[PDB]
Amino acid sequence: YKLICYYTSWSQYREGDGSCFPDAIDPFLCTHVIYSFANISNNEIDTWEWNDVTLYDTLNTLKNRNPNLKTLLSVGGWNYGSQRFSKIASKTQSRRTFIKSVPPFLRTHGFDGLDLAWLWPGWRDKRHLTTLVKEMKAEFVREAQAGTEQLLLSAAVTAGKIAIDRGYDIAQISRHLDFISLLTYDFHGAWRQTVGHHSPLFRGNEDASSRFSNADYAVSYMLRLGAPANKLVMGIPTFGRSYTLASSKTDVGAPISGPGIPGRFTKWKGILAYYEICDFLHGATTHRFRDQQVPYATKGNQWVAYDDQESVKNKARYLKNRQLAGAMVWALDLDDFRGTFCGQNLTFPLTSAIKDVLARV
Ligand SMILES: *[C@@H]1O[C@H](CO)[C@@H](O[C@@H]2O[C@H](CO)[C@@H](O)[C@H](O)[C@H]2NC(C)=O)[C@H](O)[C@H]1NC(C)=O
Repeated sequence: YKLICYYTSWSQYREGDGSCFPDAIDPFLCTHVIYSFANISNNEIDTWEWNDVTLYDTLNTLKNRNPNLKTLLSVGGWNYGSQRFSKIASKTQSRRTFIKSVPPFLRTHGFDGLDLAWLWPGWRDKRHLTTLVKEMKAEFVREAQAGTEQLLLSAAVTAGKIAIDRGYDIAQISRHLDFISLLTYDFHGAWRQTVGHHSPLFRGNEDASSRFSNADYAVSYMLRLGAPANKLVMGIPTFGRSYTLASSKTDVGAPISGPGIPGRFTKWKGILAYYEICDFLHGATTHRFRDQQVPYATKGNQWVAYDDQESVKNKARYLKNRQLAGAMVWALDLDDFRGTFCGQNLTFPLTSAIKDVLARV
């Protein structure tokens, strides 16, 4: 099994226990840790926050404890516009400078591969990733003739029908990537005004349109597109999405006035870290959609759509049955990495649950 576990750079600024450095990360836990994004400046990869060079050394030493543990840097992200990305891989001047620019960098810092997080390319881009990604690997195969372990190249891909079709030539980009992470917690989110679960496993026999919106379809689709089994990694949320209810209506179908308040540690509108959610559950009403096989919680005006131990194992089982390459956990820093908020003295409750399913077979 492969268990790619992202780590986000900025989680360091969370106050108190919220704060998480390459420190709290178990070296034996996942197989691949990906430092969440980098930046680009003067068409040459570059760091993002100020002390990255150090965090790049905190994280990469975990490998001294687990010689098999592989690390990766991701380029792109939410806070990195498509425009800047789309402007780099169409002007072959800018594309080839950026390429040549990263093997050295990744080497210098001990990263074993690069992970492209071009957050959703447009229909005018499908042609451009294709060759950006393509020859990135021509470079990587070339650098490897220097007598060293070939750098790895992977991509984070959206999981929405429309989103995939629009800007991804999966069939061809699958034969140059080492693995693909399916953002399979990409289905409901923020707000055309109904309460919904962002990462459903199955359909929910209840509504018809938006079958497209679930992990099973996303997965069958990708395989049908031509993406090999042994190269698909199914994304699993370690966080939840919050919603301020607009009405005493709580069952799914209920109105939404807005985004959910922040957690005291996470401080984002509409997002909650699993550890924050564990405290939220105290005094709550827990629910679970039987077919999508995922839970949600409500307290006061707040409505939370999230994943707990079993919902995540269930996914883990699904992943194993179709014979995928492995699982992906969005943010190690959104799990209970301190393992002090969620009752059981277990640390990284969620990411372990997956591991367990992926391990006892
Ligand atoms: C990412 O790299 C860019 C490269 O210029 C850094 O620069 C800013 O972005 C605009 C767009 O070109 C520039 O015109 C401004 O001069 C810059 N603004 C700032 C805040 O200095 C950018 O800072 C890098 N990103 C991070 C956060 O690491």
